[PDB]
Amino acid sequence: MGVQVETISPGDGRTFPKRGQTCVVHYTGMLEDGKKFDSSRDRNKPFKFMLGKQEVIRGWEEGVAQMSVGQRAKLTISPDYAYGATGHPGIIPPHATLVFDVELLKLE
Repeated sequence: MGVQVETISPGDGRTFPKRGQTCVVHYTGMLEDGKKFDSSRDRNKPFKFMLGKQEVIRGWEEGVAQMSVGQRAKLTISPDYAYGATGHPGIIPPHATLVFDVELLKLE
């Protein structure tokens, strides 16, 4: 599987990220058992990335592109769209399905 997008709160339903735009998000990343491994909210600073530059995992590139500005959504990402067989030693185990809570604050 790739990435599944499940809404949490609606956005404007009209403005979706296009290639080359900078997405400003707050996010929380959890393992499939619910353990949080990363969160911009615990740092109290939104996370910015440019769509299409592969600065984020493939599940983020294709999942966040489906969100409208203002939307909060749950992204469930299989390992192929994620850290794969190798994972990230000590943070993300092998073959890990990840769950992200993502809020698209604005586009820059």
